[PDB]
Amino acid sequence: IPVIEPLFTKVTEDIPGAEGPVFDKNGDFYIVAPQVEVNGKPAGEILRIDLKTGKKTVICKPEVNGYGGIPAGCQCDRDANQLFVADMRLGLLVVQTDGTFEEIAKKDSEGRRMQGCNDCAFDYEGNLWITAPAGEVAPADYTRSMQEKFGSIYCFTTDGQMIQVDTAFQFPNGIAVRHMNDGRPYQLIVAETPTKKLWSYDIKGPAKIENKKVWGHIPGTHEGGADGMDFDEDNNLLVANWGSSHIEVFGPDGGQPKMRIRCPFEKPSNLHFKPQTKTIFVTEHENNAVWKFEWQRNGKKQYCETLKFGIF
Ligand SMILES: [Ca+2]
Ligand SMILES: [Ca+2]
Repeated sequence: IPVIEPLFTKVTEDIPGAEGPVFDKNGDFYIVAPQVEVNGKPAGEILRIDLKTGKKTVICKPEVNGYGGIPAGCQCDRDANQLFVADMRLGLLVVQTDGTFEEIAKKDSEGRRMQGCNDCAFDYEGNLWITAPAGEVAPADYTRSMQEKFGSIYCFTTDGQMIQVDTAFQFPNGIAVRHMNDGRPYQLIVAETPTKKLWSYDIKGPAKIENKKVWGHIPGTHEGGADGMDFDEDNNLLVANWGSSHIEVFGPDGGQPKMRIRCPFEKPSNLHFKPQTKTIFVTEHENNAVWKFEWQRNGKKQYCETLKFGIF
């Protein structure tokens, strides 16, 4: 398996458990610091990073009734410049640029208590696919599916329903949506960290997934595995293999990685392309920092880059 060693450039530092890299509609960059604590309790933060200086600004420190959040993954909305943030303690949050936020759900479409989420992915239809490796959201005692199979997958639809689409995952983590060339969502990829597997489903419609399959295999016997992921314009899936020092590159058909990217650190967490460029911003937990490197091509357009009223 060929390995490339592109130059990694420092972006920002000292961000506890750096995760959820994301760009909004104005090209602003954001990162989440899920591991920030205040007296042993969760006090996670959502930060805006100045790309010119690397200076950090905490725009939101979500807390619902005294229970601080553990924000872990982000996606930018299209019809409004707002962030949908997966929180391991609070579920799904919608965060504005001014720093205000709203907690989307305490319960799913079935009246079942919501589970703490880790990452999410918008499909071109506007539906949000979310991974939920944690147990029930606050006030319930914090638990996570690293050992037991209680991790779930949700789909927050356009009509506002929080639908649980699957369960029994051992820490579902990264998530991405594969689209047909005409923009139709047709395949969902879900990372299951400890088991070193990438799972796939055929998306038949909003919140409708079928034919669960072990799509790809993550290298290594190290503690960790597939964390964050994202597609490039040619539909190759780059996955952060936490603990391996590499970001794995999968072809459209999955299986074994067709290339690996060596990072000058052991714990790559999440990654995100900068709109209209080959630049991939990567968060890592060895030093708890953010980096950037040039990939072989542009990233797949995120939902926020598409046009609602576009003709073509
Ligand atoms: Ca993650
Ligand atoms: Ca991403």
